[PDB]
Amino acid sequence: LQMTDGMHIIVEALKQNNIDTIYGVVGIPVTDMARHAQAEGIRYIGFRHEQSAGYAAAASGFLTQKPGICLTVSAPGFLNGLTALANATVNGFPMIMISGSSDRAIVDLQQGDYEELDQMNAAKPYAKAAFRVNQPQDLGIALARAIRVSVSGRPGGVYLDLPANVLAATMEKDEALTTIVKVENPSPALLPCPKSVTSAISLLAKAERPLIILGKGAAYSQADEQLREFIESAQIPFLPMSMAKGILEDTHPLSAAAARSFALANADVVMLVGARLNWLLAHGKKGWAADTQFIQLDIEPQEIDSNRPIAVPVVGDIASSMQGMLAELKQNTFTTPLVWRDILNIHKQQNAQKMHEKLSTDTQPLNYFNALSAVRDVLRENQDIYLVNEGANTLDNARNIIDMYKPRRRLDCGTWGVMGIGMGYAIGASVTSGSPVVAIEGDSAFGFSGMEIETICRYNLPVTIVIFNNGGIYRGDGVDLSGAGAPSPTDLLHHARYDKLMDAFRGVGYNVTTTDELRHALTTGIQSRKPTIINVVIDPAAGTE
Amino acid sequence: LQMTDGMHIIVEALKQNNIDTIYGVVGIPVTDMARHAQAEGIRYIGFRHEQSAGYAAAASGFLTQKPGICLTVSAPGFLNGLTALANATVNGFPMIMISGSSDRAIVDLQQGDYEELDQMNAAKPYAKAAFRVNQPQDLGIALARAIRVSVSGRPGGVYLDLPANVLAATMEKDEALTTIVKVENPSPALLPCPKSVTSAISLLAKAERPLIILGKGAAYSQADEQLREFIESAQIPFLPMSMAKGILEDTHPLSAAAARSFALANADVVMLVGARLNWLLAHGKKGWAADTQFIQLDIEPQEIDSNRPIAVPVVGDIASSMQGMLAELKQNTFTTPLVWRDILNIHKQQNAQKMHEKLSTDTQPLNYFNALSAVRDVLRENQDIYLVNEGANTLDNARNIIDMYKPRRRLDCGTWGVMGIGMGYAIGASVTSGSPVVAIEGDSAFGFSGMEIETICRYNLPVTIVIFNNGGIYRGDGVDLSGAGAPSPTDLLHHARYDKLMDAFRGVGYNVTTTDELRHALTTGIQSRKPTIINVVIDPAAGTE
Amino acid sequence: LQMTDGMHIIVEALKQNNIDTIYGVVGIPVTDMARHAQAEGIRYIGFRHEQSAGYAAAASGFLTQKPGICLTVSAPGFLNGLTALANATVNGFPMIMISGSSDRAIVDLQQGDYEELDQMNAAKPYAKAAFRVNQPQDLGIALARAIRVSVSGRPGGVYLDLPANVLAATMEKDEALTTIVKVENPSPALLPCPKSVTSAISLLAKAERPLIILGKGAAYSQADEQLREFIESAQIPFLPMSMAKGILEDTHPLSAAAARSFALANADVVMLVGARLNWLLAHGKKGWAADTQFIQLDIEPQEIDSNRPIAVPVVGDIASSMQGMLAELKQNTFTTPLVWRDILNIHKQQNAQKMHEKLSTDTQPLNYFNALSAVRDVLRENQDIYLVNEGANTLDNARNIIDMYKPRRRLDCGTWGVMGIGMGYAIGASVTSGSPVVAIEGDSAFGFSGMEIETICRYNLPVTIVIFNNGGIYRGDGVDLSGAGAPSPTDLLHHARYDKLMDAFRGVGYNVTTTDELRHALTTGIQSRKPTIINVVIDPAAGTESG
Ligand SMILES: Cc1ncc(C[n+]2csc(CCOP(=O)(O)OP(=O)(O)O)c2C)c(N)n1
Ligand SMILES: Cc1ncc(C[n+]2csc(CCOP(=O)(O)OP(=O)(O)O)c2C)c(N)n1
Ligand SMILES: Cc1ncc(C[n+]2csc(CCOP(=O)(O)OP(=O)(O)O)c2C)c(N)n1
Ligand SMILES: [Mg+2]
Ligand SMILES: [Mg+2]
Ligand SMILES: [Mg+2]
Repeated sequence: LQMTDGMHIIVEALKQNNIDTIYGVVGIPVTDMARHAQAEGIRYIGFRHEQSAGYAAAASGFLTQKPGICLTVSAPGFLNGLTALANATVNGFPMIMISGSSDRAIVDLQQGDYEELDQMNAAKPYAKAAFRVNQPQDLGIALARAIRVSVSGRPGGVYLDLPANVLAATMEKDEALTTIVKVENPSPALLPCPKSVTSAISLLAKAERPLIILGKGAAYSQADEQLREFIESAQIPFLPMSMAKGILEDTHPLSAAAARSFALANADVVMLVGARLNWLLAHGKKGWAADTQFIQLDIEPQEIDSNRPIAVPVVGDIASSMQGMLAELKQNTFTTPLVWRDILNIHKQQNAQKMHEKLSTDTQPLNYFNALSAVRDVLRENQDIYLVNEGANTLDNARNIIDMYKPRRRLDCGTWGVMGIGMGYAIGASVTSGSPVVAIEGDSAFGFSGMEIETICRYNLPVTIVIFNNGGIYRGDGVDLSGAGAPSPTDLLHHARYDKLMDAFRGVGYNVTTTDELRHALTTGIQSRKPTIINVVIDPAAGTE
Repeated sequence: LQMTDGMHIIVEALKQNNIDTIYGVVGIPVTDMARHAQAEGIRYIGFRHEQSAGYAAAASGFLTQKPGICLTVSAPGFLNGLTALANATVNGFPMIMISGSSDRAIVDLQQGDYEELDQMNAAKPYAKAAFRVNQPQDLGIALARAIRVSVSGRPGGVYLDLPANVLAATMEKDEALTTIVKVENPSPALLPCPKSVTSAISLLAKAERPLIILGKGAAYSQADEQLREFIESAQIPFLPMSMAKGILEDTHPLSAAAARSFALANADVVMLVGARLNWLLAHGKKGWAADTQFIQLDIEPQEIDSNRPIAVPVVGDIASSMQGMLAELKQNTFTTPLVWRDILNIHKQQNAQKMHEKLSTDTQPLNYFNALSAVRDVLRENQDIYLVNEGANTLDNARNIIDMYKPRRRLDCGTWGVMGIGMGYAIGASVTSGSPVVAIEGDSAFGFSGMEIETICRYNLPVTIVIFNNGGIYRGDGVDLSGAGAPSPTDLLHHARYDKLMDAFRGVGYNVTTTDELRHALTTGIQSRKPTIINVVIDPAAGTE
Repeated sequence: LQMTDGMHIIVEALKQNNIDTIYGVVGIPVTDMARHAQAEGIRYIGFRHEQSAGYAAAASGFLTQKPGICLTVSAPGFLNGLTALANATVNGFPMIMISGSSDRAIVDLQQGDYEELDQMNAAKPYAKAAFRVNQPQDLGIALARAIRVSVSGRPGGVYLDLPANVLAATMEKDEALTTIVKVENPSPALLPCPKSVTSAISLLAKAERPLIILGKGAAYSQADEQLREFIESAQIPFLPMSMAKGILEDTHPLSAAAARSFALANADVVMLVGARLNWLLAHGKKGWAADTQFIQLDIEPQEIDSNRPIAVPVVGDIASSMQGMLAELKQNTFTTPLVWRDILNIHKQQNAQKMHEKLSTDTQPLNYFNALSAVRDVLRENQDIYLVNEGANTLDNARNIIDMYKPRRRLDCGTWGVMGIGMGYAIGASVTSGSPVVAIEGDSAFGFSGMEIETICRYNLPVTIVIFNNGGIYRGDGVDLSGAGAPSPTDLLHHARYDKLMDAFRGVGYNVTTTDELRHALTTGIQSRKPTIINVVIDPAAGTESG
């Protein structure tokens, strides 16, 4: 009798389901598991804080449609991981957080166990599902569920709880192998009702001023060719939400991004593609026509009529829907009014002109617009990068200024406006892709995951971090209104040199005060493939609050 | 009619309740509140991550018996703060986390608000209470409750939710002033049943081998003189739990710490003073006599019989209890058997001898024992510091080796074994005391709150950070068992120089490889009162897992 | 080697802790547990629905200060009992609900087990603590905690989860006996700050118009003699809340009940004794002087400053605080001003006279006032009874009109205004005391637990149920506003005869349309000690609608 244990079973389950990376922080009881997973050919990436590890996991699920794996220990590590699990769920990114937990009997009586918490029920409100495995023969089915749940419907976080004892529990090795489940097709296609598809084309054909909105669901769907084809056939102006930038290149002629306010105020029929009417679209109220009619393509029927009533729900998975939308268009082709495209273009150009003047006008110190014009100069010549971006002014201005050329290349604060996602998204993106990453970081944003620069160095990841050091949150020029001369609630240290942090870890730092310095430092950064911080001196007074 | 708003009301409530510091991270909707609080003479301390701010708040409540105040924004900031609120509750440290929340009507319908979450119900499982204020006329009563709840019973975290709209809501300034509540005596004395006090002395008088255990509740109580007096009158050997070190100096003759295992294995009557029989005392099972009888002084009746049956519960607040224990002793004095004190001392000395040999034996590279012998050399000559300590080996060895001379001077990982508490406890301790802090940090532990070094610099706090750089979690010598040469799950960067991090922020760094270097670097550190990192090179193989 | 199992251990643990009654409803996996508990001398009371079993447990807790035991099966049984656990925690009544649950491994993975629900987490929001026991050797200590938690602080419900596997799990009998825990003094006395006590007496001694308020915390504490001596010594007028009626008799010359709103509107110093400034006291807001100063005796510091700022908190158990208050009074005596007592008495008199016209005036049909005057005349002669009461007009009028003479004899809708406590309360009160119970029930109220009349007949309990049948919720005279002639939302069947329900179970029914018939039926009911229903024909227009 050859015998095995839960730890070995779970690692084998992960292997057969083609998990090739784990993002984590170890400690009791999970160290041996991570060692063995690595032993078994799984890439283990160890972080300085579990939050970043969970952010890396979610980033990777967003890029692949395969759930990223976050590994943590019991209560204090689990809780740090839980904050990233929550954010994955909110954003619709698939991931599974696997955490050690303590002794079920002790925790159930609340006697004060090591790292005691009911982790399973603690995760429930933040996860699509929360599963706990008490028997090693159930590990494989439990992972099967975790995988399916994480990628079906609107994708999200799943919590898988592994009590210390299930990892130690033994079974016959042969029988164990029969309990392992390899999931085929974890999220099947769900096709819309044909009649809703035909109503959708019909209402679009009757539209005087149609607009398509592409959200993260559109991006996640990988239906890039189908979307382009639909948009181009009917010449329908579209707006990309932040992380849908690049499905079609941002400089595409049908992009209404440069006159977004005007487009939303005037469109008479709006077609949401995996985009919620949440605060990011002002709930379809402020800045919109009183009378807009909506078509909505969403995988999740519970999202329909969440905010404004939806004339044409088109419920099913987005690729499937666009397949059928395409076929129905071919049977009943139309072209969007030229006058609409034309009035759009009029606004687009006035706005690009005003932008251009801000972008080409040099200043000392640098502001957000000339600084980002410099970044854009370099990124135009380096189109195969991933862009991670977080902050306030640093976020809004980079979103508007940096164009994306390819789909699923932008990672940012997201639906909850989280400061802290940059390092982890940077690591998840580069581990997943093997490509360089540029992280354009506000200086407050940066400090929420800063220590992860050590991890970037430890794994020799090609990430260049560009910090917009304006000396604080929004602006660097706050004053202590007491007359006591203390830093104001929004000030960070006057003239901090973030590029130096890298000295500690044998990585590259540049300090940049001008666009020419910035251009050089950022080009070298990317082309070197070395971990790098670029500290960018930004006028403390360039930001708005 | 002079009019005021919720923001102004809440700041005034905080002022009248003698809140003089707020630890926080701002953003929407709380920036204006922090600015005004600072305007009104409240010291605002702004962090890089809310977790550290909440740790600072809890540290300050532990030292003062006054709840520390943690201020955050809505969902993503609230969630980061929640992880420190949870830890305060677990440890029995008073604090109030005040967070902005969004629009109640939008969140209640789950329509996708800005930073949407039911923060109130999210905090419930981690807090003594969670309150939400919808009317500005209720702000003062709500803060009154927050304060009382946080400090009564076993102290803990309280969540106070302030929707964006209550901060904007206006009322007549004069009437507003009548709605503000100044709490007098937030936690009244609770005196034990006289009969339980007399049973307690009685069972102690009959004891052959009595032992007292002092927990964090004993420490928090500030009953230092009463405890010393009781222990010395009856000559009762005591053990200090980690953060009760220093109530009586650690070198006190009645301290059984150097033969802790023996003391617990043999004591026949154990008197718990604000110490739980949780995992930290192995639940009163493994390493204890089959037949130990317990006396327990605890403020919380729900803690009695949690683990082992308790012969003599003494329920009431600890100062009150020790008052009555003292009076009853005087009426019925006894002395602990000399033979017990003597056998204890026999073990104590054998153990101090073995320790001494590890401590005085020089090595290259340094190990935990000679390194800490060096720290202890410096701390003997600098007794007015606060000691923050976290890690694994760094934690266990510093606990055993560094003596405390005064009460409530040690801050560490605590009941949940949290890596990440060091910077925040360091900042909370120095802001609260005005004294220097020495943080003895494992290198994994450090990276959970590292970025807070900027904050230490921004406020020019006298904190010296001593990092035990063994190159990883527990040990620095892990190997990738795949044969791929990747860092093992436990390795951090080979030879990272954490002292350099300080360059970024205009603070002091030392690298130390020997005890003489360490001694010099640490003395200068403290006496300079400058923010400092000491990177200490530790044999990667000195630790145990 | 003699073996035992979890089921045997928990029963022994109950026995050693002096549990002598369990209220429940059996089924998988607890039927054998109940059988064996009964075999071991524990009295088993089985119900038609678990919520009444849970209501009976919490009544038994309030009466005795020993947690009542409610037993249920898994998910659907559990959830019914949980509604009653909720009510106990809200009212401050100690009880423990012990529920069987299913297989931990299956429920943890949400595979659709038999009766699947994480019952422990389900109970958490409604209970002082929720515990779950996985190992048989942990059963005794789990019960010890449940007991201590249920009775310490402000008492409340505790949930104790017994997975089917733990009940069947075996261990050696001798080793098993060593893991049983007998709790001595589960709620220790907690003594107030003596400074609080001296400040309280001094504020009372400065008051021009002091008022004591007795809450159900005062009734639960069992400090009847200390509260009475304190009140009578300084001659402080007192208001009893509903379930505090009778600590001192309601006819006591110092009761301000007959002038409640005057008393609250005009007192300058008010001493709350286990009484919360919650909605039953209008939060200390509406109907109170603008600057009332409060002294508050409560065991729970969390309750202080909940609503109004409290001038003098006196935190500790009510018996110990009253012991300190009396000793401080004896050192520093004072007598409430005669003028305040005399002016209260003038208002009590105006109100008492208004109430007397209503009570004494005959009507056909009967109304609440003359019907209850007849009930009061009967109850004055039977001061050993327990009074259960619920409904709306039926509750408020009985509460004002039926005087209590002894403490802890009145049981009602309580803090959450629950309809459906009536039969549970009647059963727990009679089983607990051995005494007759009279339940004065609104007809809508009764229907929430009416099938428990079979339980009452099964155990031959001395319960007389008097239903004020006005044909509806508040009133029986509603009309369908659409014109279709359907019953209105507040109507119940016109002229239902609830007295006839008892023929199913060999109980006694009376139907009564007059005060003389009511008086006779109710007297015969009480004396008979037989399960009885009295259907009282009340005017459908007599009631007012709350809101
Ligand atoms: C975890 C978290 N904490 C706090 C906030 C509130 N918040 C919004 S923006 C921001 C930082 C803004 O400054 P910065 O990143 O430096 O960019 P800048 O505006 O200065 O370019 C913060 C802390 C948040 N969104 N997330
Ligand atoms: C937030 C959190 N994450 C993970 C753990 C698990 N854990 C225990 S010790 C430890 C770090 C141990 O190494 P280190 O701090 O460097 O001290 P050393 O043993 O090397 O001296 C970790 C991550 C924890 N307790 N808390
Ligand atoms: C469990 C529950 N359901 C509903 C209510 C709402 N409610 C208040 S009083 C009442 C019944 C009133 O009628 P009745 O009991 O017949 O008294 P009457 O006023 O007619 O004498 C109800 C159902 C409640 N309080 N509890
Ligand atoms: Mg900034
Ligand atoms: Mg280390
Ligand atoms: Mg009725």
